[PDB]
Amino acid sequence: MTDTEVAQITDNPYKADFPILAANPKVAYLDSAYTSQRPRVVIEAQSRFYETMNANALRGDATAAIEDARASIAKFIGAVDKNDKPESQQIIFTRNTSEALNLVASSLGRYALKPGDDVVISIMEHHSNIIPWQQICKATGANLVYLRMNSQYQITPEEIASKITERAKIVSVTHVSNVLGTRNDIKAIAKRTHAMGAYMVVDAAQSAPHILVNVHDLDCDLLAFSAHKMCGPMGIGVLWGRAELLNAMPPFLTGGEMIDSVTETGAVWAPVPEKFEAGTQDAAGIYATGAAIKYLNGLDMAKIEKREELLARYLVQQLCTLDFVDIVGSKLGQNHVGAVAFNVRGVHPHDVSSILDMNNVCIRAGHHCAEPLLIELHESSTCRASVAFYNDKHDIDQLIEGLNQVWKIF
Amino acid sequence: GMTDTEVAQITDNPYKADFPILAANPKVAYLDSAYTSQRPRVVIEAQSRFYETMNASVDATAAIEDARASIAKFIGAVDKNDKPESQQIIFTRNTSEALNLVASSLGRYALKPGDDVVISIMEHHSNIIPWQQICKATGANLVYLRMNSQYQITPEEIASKITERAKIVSVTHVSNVLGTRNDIKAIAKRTHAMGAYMVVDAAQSAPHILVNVHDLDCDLLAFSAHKMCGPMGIGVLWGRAELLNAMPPFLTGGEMIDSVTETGAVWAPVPEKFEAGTQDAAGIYATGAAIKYLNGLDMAKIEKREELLARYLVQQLCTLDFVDIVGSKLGQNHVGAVAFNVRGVHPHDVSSILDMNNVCIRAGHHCAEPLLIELHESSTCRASVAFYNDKHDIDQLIEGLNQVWKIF
Repeated sequence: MTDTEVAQITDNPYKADFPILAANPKVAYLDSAYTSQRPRVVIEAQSRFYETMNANALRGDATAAIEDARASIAKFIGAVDKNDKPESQQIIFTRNTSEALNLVASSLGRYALKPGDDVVISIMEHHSNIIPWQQICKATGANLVYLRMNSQYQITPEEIASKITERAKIVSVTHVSNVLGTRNDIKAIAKRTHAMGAYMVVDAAQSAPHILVNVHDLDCDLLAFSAHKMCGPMGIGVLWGRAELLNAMPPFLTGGEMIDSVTETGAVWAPVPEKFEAGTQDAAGIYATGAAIKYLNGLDMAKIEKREELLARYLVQQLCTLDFVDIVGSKLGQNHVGAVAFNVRGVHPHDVSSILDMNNVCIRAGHHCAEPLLIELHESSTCRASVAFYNDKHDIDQLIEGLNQVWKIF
Repeated sequence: GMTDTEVAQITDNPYKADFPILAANPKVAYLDSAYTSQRPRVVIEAQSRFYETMNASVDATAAIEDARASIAKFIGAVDKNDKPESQQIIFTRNTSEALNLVASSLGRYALKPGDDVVISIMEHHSNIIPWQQICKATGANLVYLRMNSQYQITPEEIASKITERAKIVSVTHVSNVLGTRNDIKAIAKRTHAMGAYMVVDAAQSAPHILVNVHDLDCDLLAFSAHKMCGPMGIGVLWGRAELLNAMPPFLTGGEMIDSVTETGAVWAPVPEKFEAGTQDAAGIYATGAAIKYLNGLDMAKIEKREELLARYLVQQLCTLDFVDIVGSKLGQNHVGAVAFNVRGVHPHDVSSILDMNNVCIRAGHHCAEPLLIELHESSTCRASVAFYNDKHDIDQLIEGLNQVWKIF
């Protein structure tokens, strides 16, 4: 990296906005791929909703707040129509990405899957984008098909054309792997998927917080991500879908608020998106998620993207200077979005993170909910460090100094 | 109709000051707690404190576990040595998701073509439609428990509708419209005698009356934290340990597994088996603070005060010649909710006039349309009381209703 690049990540104009980091300046939090830290504005927005907006008790606001939040979320992912109006009615709220993928697998699977059909996923998938397809395929008689990686941890155009055939009905691929950091060519996968007449589902849990996402450039039919990974509150997931697909898909959870009317023996469903939101929703979490969108918009998501590119490059570069460290993913920093998996040679990841915790460095150890991928690469356990825009050069240097300490003991 | 001491007890309000949205705005009379409650300061503070000091790991993991134990103790889910059965507590987003979980998982596990699923005509929509769906999927039949003239489910109706064909019985503990308290223990006895499972919708009983799962003899019980001064987005499902082990998983994905291959998966133990993906740990932490807040007020004092507030609300509505109570006219027969109508006046018009007086009530179907159709009502008003309400709130509703009648 150039000297001006190192100077940019040396400075940190962002970490002061996060109360947990400002109050604990010695801690290097490098596990944003699991969940983010919360900006003060997001925490305050949640408390302000409960203090002043709960159940519109001061009406003599809250309903408009949820709509305003859907619109800002829809804009943020490029879900705007021809006339620059946000597609707010195509935003559905869940608890997390996992529930959104269970919704798609159950509703779209019941709608479309017949025995003999193919559901195509990749070997990189998070468990939440694997097991729901295992379940719905067993229930419908469809076949679960896996896209494989090449040697540089990419899905090749040849693999895309060979696995996505005329038998394919649903294709669900992660946008960015939570272990390898690989950014998949979702646009190219969707092109082949649509040429076979199949639906395209995108797990954007690791791409929404780190790279620009435009649903209309990505050519996808459905897309899901989690708010708690992009500086939002916990307990809020987002599902976007094409309007007419959401209209045709049957409901997932049923009960109050998702109907138009109910009799003893039947019920009539409410329109999208209320059709997919059963019971009282987390209005405070939705409001705080809108505050997270406004916060990220204020920092300019393009400038967040570039800074996190530089932090990923510095992380891999410093990790490569350690002869006792083997990177599990690609060895090029330009090929890592967010996460970098690695292992200290001959040391349990439990022992690595235990020493780093003593050095006030927070990283992730274990399977990272991607066990089929690790089985594929003959890895039983791995360490994972990840960068966010509120990290800096000093956080990564703290990791390196802690890793050198690990080698001293082991 | 009640003693001067009881009226004096509800004129004082030794609880409102803990609620920011009510204490800071004394013009507001919030009488819609049956939809959602207001949040105490200690609950709001606990949620922010989690995000500020332990947003993750060791402290957060132990904080989640202590919340499970507090919730289990609160509903009497304790063993012989008084240890909380924390591992029988499952977190959802709300009661609606918990009932969908039960209907799908328990319905798949137990229902055969020809079985009966017995619910009541009092059920909230979330305790109706999931049973409509699973009955059509399995070939089971949906059966309704009906009411008598006193808006109660009689032992004759219990013995008549719950027969040997019954496999699942799901009845609301307290109606969110009528305020009727159903004899869950007696329904469970007949339910178990016929070889069926007992599911309890406790969304309206957990906030207002003492709940003991071992005294109710139920098999599954669900309620929402946001009705009992907790945050939104948190639901609780309790179940017997053996039953939850037998019920197949609902949502699948990360965190609810022991191991995963390309073709299969092995499930994690209960309760992780039923919690997929990252949970709302801050909301769970704040729900534990809501439990501790309610424990400090003593739940027996909360119940006693709310019985007086409902008795006052019913007797005051009875003094209005233009008001018709939808439900029992006896104040002692209403837990929380009191539905009513201003005759010949649409509930939307009543609610809009009360809005200008800063009186919040709920108007419409109250997510219990089959009940309203049974009562030949198209839509009603609903006022509901909580322990942080007082005589002044109810008198402000009574005054607002006089204004409604003067207009229409």
